[PDB]
Amino acid sequence: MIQRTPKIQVYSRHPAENGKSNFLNCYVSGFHPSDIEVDLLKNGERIEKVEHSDLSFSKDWSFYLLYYTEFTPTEKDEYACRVNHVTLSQPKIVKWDRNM
Repeated sequence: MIQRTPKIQVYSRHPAENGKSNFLNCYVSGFHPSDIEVDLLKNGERIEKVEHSDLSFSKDWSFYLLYYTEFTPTEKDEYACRVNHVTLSQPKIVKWDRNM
């Protein structure tokens, strides 16, 4: 058996073909086993509509998830990624740095 804690990155991107749109991304990387729970949060509340959830693996024991959706941030709103995994005794919450 092998288990690996995910690395978690939270960041925003504008698609270059449509630069006015903005996407909030979580990249949850290098984890094993593949069982996982991942949410985007807005002011502590789970975002129910997340448009994209893309899972892949490299080696048979390394999984990668890109979880992202369109959003319109304002400076009053706080966003975060919340991940649960067997390697994490408590849910891990990674705040979005608004300059990233």
